[PDB]
Amino acid sequence: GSHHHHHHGSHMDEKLLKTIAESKYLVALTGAGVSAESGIPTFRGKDGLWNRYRPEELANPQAFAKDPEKVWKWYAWRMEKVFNAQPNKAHQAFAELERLGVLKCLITQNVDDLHERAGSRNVIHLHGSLRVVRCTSCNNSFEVESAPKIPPLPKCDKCGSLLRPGVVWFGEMLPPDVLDRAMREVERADVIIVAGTSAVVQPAASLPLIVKQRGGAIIEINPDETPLTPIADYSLRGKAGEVMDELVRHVRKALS
Amino acid sequence: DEKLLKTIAESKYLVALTGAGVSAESGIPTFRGKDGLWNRYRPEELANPQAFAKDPEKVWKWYAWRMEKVFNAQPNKAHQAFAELERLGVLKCLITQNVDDLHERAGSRNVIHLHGSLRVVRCTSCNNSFEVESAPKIPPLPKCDKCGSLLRPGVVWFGEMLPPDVLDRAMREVERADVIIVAGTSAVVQPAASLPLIVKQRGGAIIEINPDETPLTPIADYSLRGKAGEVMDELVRHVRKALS
Ligand SMILES: NC(=O)c1ccc[n+]([C@@H]2O[C@H](COP(=O)([O-])OP(=O)(O)OC[C@H]3O[C@@H](n4cnc5c(N)ncnc54)[C@H](O)[C@@H]3O)[C@@H](O)[C@H]2O)c1
Ligand SMILES: NC(=O)c1ccc[n+]([C@@H]2O[C@H](COP(=O)([O-])OP(=O)(O)OC[C@H]3O[C@@H](n4cnc5c(N)ncnc54)[C@H](O)[C@@H]3O)[C@@H](O)[C@H]2O)c1
Ligand SMILES: [Zn+2]
Ligand SMILES: [Zn+2]
Repeated sequence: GSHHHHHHGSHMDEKLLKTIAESKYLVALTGAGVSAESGIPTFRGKDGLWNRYRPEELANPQAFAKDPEKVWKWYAWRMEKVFNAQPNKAHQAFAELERLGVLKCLITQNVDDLHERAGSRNVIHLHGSLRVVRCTSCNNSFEVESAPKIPPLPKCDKCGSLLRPGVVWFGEMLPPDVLDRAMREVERADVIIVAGTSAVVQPAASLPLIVKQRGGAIIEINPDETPLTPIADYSLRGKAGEVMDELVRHVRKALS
Repeated sequence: DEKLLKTIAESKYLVALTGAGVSAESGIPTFRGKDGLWNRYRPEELANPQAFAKDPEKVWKWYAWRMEKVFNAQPNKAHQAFAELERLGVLKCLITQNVDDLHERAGSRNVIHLHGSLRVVRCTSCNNSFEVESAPKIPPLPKCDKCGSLLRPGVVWFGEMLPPDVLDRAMREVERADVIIVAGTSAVVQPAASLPLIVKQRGGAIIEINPDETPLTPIADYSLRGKAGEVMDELVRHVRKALS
């Protein structure tokens, strides 16, 4: 509260750089903001296509069950834009930090494939991916090179059923193995960069808490303050592209 | 022969069912009770989920060997002949028990794979599935990029259900055809051996192409004791001339 202020560093000072450079097991958690600079806007409450629905009204199993064509029209639109988008400076910076051996694992809530395309090897998709198309009925699953044309609904060539985007919607359990991996990674982390996320959607929002409780540091990068700020050792108000870019440069120099 | 040729040329909906024998002339021998590699087991003992579970390396080694041979083989005159028959609008659909890709590589468009394909590999844990261009080197067991788990050949082993939609489509083609060419199959393995019966029971004809007689022979309207390669090559030429 106003009588319970917790203060955090707000600059790229030497202590911050020292915390990242000297970390023994640094990980990252990214949200949609990390791709905003690649041409993929955060939804800010509107579906972005028809602009009459909150995203949650479409990224939902009930909604999909009720109107597969509408939900698929939305995802094919998202897919095409993501597939044609390019990794930004943030994506590249995360890949770089991993190349440098500092970043151990990147957990992302994003369903885009920009971290991979930037070169990040160790990525956990907490909420699935737009690259994956899977069956609603059997276990058939595969990756696509392009968005499907939705005049006809995509159907599984194994069981004939309706295929769906390989993402996790609200009301759906995350894949157990994926969740397990994410937990073990943060239970192992001494430092965590949390960039481009509103820090409200669970359980992703809680991952930084685990690092915190085990004595690790939290480094938040967001142009906005979030429910996580009060517990962040550092909260930097800026775009992930500019901030991560500056961050990796300095870490790069100091790491030599 | 003249009636044989006519039955084909005048068919309203001809389909085909092929087995290991239509790929023999491509350098991919039928197993004849042996694995063809160690020549120590029946193929049924390797293309088995229990065998895979018990010894993944041995089964993968067998499939890697099969893959390399398949990927480096060329479609033969039979595959080509079936592709042509489809181009002429005579062959409506080809159903194959083969896990090689020589039919579609020959150009065949409408092909149903009853038993999967060697081109397909999939994760036994996360189920991701994709196609490959080269066979794997088995010093290490093939593993999933997305989850690191053990991959397996995307074929259907004995004891596993056929993909339902695949079984469903093959049944609907046979319950629709008035003629079916059954080539290169010993007509013993089910349910593939039963597909021609459905065509017969609905009044259609069966044209068998096999250098051997099989359990299907007695119900075949025509049985051609020859290699699918030669036989089909001639057949398709006459069918093209007769329709010229
Ligand atoms: N985006 C939505 O509207 C939305 C709506 C419903 C459900 N969901 C689900 O919510 C989950 C979590 O979403 P989220 O937190 O990642 O997205 P979000 O839209 O909730 O938040 C994006 C965050 O990034 C910040 N941001 C904007 N531009 C930035 C930039 N250039 N650099 C850094 N940060 C920037 C924003 O201030 C915000 O905190 C999603 O994975 C999705 O499954 C999303
Ligand atoms: N090949 C095996 O030993 C074997 C053993 C166990 C299980 N399986 C399964 O059995 C299924 C059915 O196998 P199948 O019937 O296709 O193979 P098959 O080995 O049982 O029979 C091949 C058939 O083709 C004939 N043939 C040989 N050369 C030929 C040629 N040039 N032209 C035409 N015919 C020729 C053979 O005389 C024989 O009837 C397979 O898809 C596999 O899943 C195979
Ligand atoms: Zn399915
Ligand atoms: Zn996998």
